[PDB]
Amino acid sequence: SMNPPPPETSNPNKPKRQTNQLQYLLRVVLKTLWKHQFAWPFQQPVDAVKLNLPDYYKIIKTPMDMGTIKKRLENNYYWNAQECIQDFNTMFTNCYIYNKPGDDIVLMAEALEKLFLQKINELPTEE
Ligand SMILES: O=c1cc(N2CCOCC2)oc2c(-c3ccccc3)cccc12
Repeated sequence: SMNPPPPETSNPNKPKRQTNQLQYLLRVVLKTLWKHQFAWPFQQPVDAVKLNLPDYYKIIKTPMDMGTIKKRLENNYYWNAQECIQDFNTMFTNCYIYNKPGDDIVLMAEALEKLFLQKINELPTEE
């Protein structure tokens, strides 16, 4: 069994921009989610080999996790906040697609998403 390569986190051809919104996404949003008691499964890509989930990457074709998001924020991969917000949403929706309502991992994702949306409500206006 094999895992796919992780999502891209470095590309010198992709234009980059540091914005106050992206800085908030790293300093407030990512940091707040990372320390939550339910963050740990989401801090790195799903290792479907070690978890014995051989169909995972047959169902989830846009993998995303907060370890990748952290790297993208810390390595200035993004042009805008919407790209980063989309990554968080991809992570949550993957979990809801692959698993059943009320499953433990779904409850964990939902707790993180509730917190994420609360933080997004305070996203600062662009400079
Ligand atoms: O969608 C997912 C399904 C699961 N699975 C299926 C249910 O049993 C446990 C493994 O695991 C996930 C994990 C994870 C769970 C436990 C340990 C490490 C990572 C992290 C992110 C998403 C998923």
